[PDB]
Amino acid sequence: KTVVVTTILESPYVMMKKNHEMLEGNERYEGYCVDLAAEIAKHCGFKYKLTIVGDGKYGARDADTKIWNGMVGELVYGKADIAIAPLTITLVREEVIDFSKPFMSLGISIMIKKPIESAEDLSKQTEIAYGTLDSGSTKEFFRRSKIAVFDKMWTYMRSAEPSVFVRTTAEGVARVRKSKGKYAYLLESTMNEYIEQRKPCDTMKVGGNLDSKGYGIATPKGSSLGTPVNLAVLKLSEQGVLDKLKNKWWYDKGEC
Amino acid sequence: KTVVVTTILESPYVMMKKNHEMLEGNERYEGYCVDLAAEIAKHCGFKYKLTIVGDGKYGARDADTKIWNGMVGELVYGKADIAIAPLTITLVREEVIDFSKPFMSLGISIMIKKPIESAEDLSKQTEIAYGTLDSGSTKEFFRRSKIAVFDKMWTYMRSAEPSVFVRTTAEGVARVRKSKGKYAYLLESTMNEYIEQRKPCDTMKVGGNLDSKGYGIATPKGSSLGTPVNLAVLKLSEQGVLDKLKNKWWYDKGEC
Amino acid sequence: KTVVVTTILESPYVMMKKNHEMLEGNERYEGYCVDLAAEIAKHCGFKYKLTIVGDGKYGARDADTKIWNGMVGELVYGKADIAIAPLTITLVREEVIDFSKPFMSLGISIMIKKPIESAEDLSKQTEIAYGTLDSGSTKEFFRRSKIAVFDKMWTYMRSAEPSVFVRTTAEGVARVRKSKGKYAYLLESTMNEYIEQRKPCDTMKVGGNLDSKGYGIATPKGSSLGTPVNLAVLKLSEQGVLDKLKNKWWYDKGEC
Amino acid sequence: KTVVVTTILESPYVMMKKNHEMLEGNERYEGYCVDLAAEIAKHCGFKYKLTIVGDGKYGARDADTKIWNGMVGELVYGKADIAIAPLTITLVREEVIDFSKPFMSLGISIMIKKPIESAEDLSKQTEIAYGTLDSGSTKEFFRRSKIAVFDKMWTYMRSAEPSVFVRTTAEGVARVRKSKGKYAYLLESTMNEYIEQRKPCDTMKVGGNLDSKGYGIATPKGSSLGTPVNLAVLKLSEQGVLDKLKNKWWYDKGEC
Ligand SMILES: NS(=O)(=O)c1cc2c(cc1Cl)N[C@H]([C@H]1C[C@H]3C=C[C@@H]1C3)NS2(=O)=O
Ligand SMILES: NS(=O)(=O)c1cc2c(cc1Cl)N[C@H]([C@H]1C[C@H]3C=C[C@@H]1C3)NS2(=O)=O
Ligand SMILES: NS(=O)(=O)c1cc2c(cc1Cl)N[C@H]([C@H]1C[C@H]3C=C[C@@H]1C3)NS2(=O)=O
Ligand SMILES: NS(=O)(=O)c1cc2c(cc1Cl)N[C@H]([C@H]1C[C@H]3C=C[C@@H]1C3)NS2(=O)=O
Ligand SMILES: NCc1cc2[nH]c(=O)c(=O)[nH]c2cc1[N+](=O)[O-]
Ligand SMILES: NCc1cc2[nH]c(=O)c(=O)[nH]c2cc1[N+](=O)[O-]
Ligand SMILES: NCc1cc2[nH]c(=O)c(=O)[nH]c2cc1[N+](=O)[O-]
Ligand SMILES: NCc1cc2[nH]c(=O)c(=O)[nH]c2cc1[N+](=O)[O-]
Repeated sequence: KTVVVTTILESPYVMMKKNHEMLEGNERYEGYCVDLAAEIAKHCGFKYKLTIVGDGKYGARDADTKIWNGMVGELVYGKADIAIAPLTITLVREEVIDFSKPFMSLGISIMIKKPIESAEDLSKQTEIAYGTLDSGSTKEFFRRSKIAVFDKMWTYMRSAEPSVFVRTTAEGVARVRKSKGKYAYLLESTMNEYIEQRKPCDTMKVGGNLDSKGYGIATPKGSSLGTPVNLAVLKLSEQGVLDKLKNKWWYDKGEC
Repeated sequence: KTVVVTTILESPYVMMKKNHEMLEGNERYEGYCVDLAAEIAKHCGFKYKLTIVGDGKYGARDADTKIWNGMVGELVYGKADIAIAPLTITLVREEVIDFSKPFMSLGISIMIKKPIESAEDLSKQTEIAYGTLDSGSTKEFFRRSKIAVFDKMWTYMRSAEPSVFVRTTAEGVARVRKSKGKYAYLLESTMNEYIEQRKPCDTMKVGGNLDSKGYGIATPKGSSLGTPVNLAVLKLSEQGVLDKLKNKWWYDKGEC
Repeated sequence: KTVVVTTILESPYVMMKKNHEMLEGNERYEGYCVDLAAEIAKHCGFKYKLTIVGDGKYGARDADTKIWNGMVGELVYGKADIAIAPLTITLVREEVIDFSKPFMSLGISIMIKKPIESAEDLSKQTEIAYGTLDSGSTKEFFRRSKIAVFDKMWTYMRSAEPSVFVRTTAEGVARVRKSKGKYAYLLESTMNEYIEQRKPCDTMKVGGNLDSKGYGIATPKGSSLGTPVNLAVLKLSEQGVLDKLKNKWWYDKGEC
Repeated sequence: KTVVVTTILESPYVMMKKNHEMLEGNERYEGYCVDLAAEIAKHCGFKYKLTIVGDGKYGARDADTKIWNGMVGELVYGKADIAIAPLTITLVREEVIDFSKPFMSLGISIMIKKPIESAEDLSKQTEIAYGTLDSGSTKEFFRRSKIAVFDKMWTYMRSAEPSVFVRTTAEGVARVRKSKGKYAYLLESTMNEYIEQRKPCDTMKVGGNLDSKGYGIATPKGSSLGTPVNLAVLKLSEQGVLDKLKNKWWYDKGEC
């Protein structure tokens, strides 16, 4: 029985190769998660077939219908056997499915054009604007935060004219690059570093992470792959394979 | 039934109260892990009794008898029901006990007397010597590595007179303090920050983490507390409780 | 019996004389290898007839027919009795023919348009591009190299836009000439010095050799000419004749 | 039938271990040639016993008795099976024994205290004196050199007061370190680099090599180990093991 691996199209995790039209099968894709899936299969000795999620969403439960969609929905309704992709380990997902130990740590970071070196410095001043998405984990973190620094950051953002929120990460990066140093973007650190290593190389990551999260390999609740997959993730972390894969797809392939 | 919690005496995770001679029970202890245990017990609704591990070790399997010691030994052999301590999540430990999601992210960092802002800056020069614990996870990581930067650092460390390795982390920090800027110490980032926030505040942490590890809450294999404890950690992480506890015992109670 | 010598037309080893139409026999050719053949024949006391290999190839085994071409194919299949040419001593060739002690030492060197003093200086910066041939020993050496410096050069070469690889060495030197100090070429040290000593004298050899190879006199396996030719090569090396011939065709006849 | 591997006590090729008195067998020694012998044994799958030559000589034929001594003598009279040591491939030795392809290329270089960057610069001036061994291969090379520059250097050395010749390499190095930049030493490039990478690190190698030589593994005339040993040497050269071994015992263990 071939293991159905559900993934998502996100760079540099899973992306189509340049000559993907000629190729077929698992050779159509490449990226960090493709190598991770290959290593996981090698450790556990199974045959897998990569599949891009049709919905194109990471996974959430609709309020009115209580129906999961995306990768989490595919795992819940038995449409896939494993999800090797940057899926964030959250409470509701852990309630509905199984997560392995995180294979990549991340957090909320600050993006500026290549004056600010910390979140506290951003909160103190008012010349430089900053914002997040109109909805998502980062905005929810800022809205609910009880720490004084993040509380005043959220108070400024909620009371900023014009609105500092952006509809998509691409819009935020574009505003950062077009604001000539008068706007800052708050986003995941992994995406921050990835964009930092892209042309035209005009953005940079400043300061530490405002919080801590992780990407975990997801397995259906009650499946037999959970323990071997978790052990494989720990083994890959301990031999440093995950460090090498991160360096390859972020800095070795960087264009800066 | 009262849940027995095994723990180790390590500042600031668990510290003995100043007036503990006249105190009894769980009121004798304080620290980050004590507050974490209180939060976990409140979430899961059980009564617990904090106990300190007899041998004062985190846990390892001897190559001679295949016998676990420390908190891992207490967990596998039925002595304790749960371990709430800075216990690193490792493959050999995960094969014998259940680890929850990490509640603290850490890594290998550089400690110097308070330029050099990265490990490659240390590697390039040789005027400033750097060292590692005599026998531990960090020394194992430096010896067993694939990146030639860390391989070069390890090669310099083994072929160096006098030996840069130190018996204990206390001896390493003492050497850093007495070396007036000539010697650097490599250790866990959490302990690095804790020492940085301690008197006489002559040390500082530079650069980022070389690797990525985590501290997890451990339960015996097949225990009924594994699932509720894992969900509690995720709940406390997303509400900022773990962030608040980290600041309270690292910065709010600092002496610098 | 006249000894058939197989050679390859390559400056300055074997070059065709200016008035070669009016000449016939061995008087048609001149170069370092012609003088070496004269010395070897004088030492071993035999008459020889210089011939140019038909396909103009040094020698390689076909991956599909296991058939040797070039001068190695000439020697193996009984066509020629000895090869006196810049034939690199390799493991695959030594299994099928006999190599004398090397008469020329060489290696991989850096050619730039005339700062950088070595290979690590090239590897560190990215302002100046560098690339090897599309195939050959240099590409394989950079591929298999486990050294950090050479591995990072190989990483830069494989992932580079536009492609730094070159179809032919003539196009490589042309690209170096036209690049006005922006592109560097990696090739054999002997050819590097030879091109340096030719007009318009706009190139220079910098740094030192990266690897170590050698050119040897080749003889069919199990032949009576092996040991006398090896002894002749050693005697000429210890008498300075090989040094004298190297200077004559590289510097005494240079155009710079 | 174990293989007797004769060798010489020369650094960094073969030297006694720091705690060699406690140890016994092949673990008693260490060095570049020890690792080379280990790799050669691994390639050919034989068991070997390292022995230091009693005479402490590399090998030469007496003028009167015409009896070889040293390592060459041990090989000739059947007292050893292979010589894995820095033995120079010369004409008389190749007439008497078998040599493999060189595993290390060396030459004559200039040693100065840390004004001169080549041999012609040394020949042009007269402020800095230069000398070689009172009796050795370098003095013989200079005595019968037909090149003009080496001829005038030999003329200067022959008619020089006080005499510039030395009785031992250590004496030459000491004279270089004592004459405060007013004396130059001509010696093998490998030894030059070795001394350059040792305390107190006051000498350096300048310019290129004046000639070309090589170190070869020696095998008795007519033995069956010659071809496999030669193939092993070529294989080690092509994979880069010889480069790695040289870098380890010269630069990775250097004290400068
Ligand atoms: N992608 S990375 O180099 O930053 C990275 C990140 C992480 C790694 C390993 C690597 Cl290489 N392992 C840890 C795991 C190891 C054990 C401790 C925490 C989890 C269980 N998770 S992590 O902190 O998310
Ligand atoms: N700021 S910190 O070091 O105290 C810290 C570190 C970490 C936290 C929470 C905090 Cl507060 N939670 C994460 C967990 C949450 C979910 C995503 C990764 C694991 C599962 N692990 S972590 O990245 O090791
Ligand atoms: N100066 S050069 O490149 O023309 C050159 C190069 C070399 C020469 C002689 C000369 Cl003149 N002889 C040596 C040979 C001599 C003895 C020692 C190594 C081989 C056997 N090979 S070499 O190191 O490849
Ligand atoms: N860099 S080094 O001195 O350790 C070194 C020197 C030499 C090496 C390999 C190395 Cl790593 N191989 C060559 C050999 C390979 C083939 C060509 C010449 C001989 C046969 N001899 S060498 O030119 O004497
Ligand atoms: N791979 C980055 C990334 C990862 C995500 N993982 C999730 O589980 C999620 O719900 N949303 C995400 C958004 C992004 N994003 O577009 O920045
Ligand atoms: N930082 C607390 C700490 C926690 C540890 N947990 C472990 O599982 C371990 O094997 N070694 C540790 C060392 C330390 N230490 O003293 O730095
Ligand atoms: N004469 C130099 C030279 C010699 C070579 N000998 C070979 O056996 C070979 O396979 N390729 C070569 C390429 C070159 N070259 O053009 O750099
Ligand atoms: N450098 C090693 C070294 C190797 C040598 N090999 C020889 O075959 C030799 O006749 N004399 C040598 C002298 C030395 N030396 O002491 O410099």
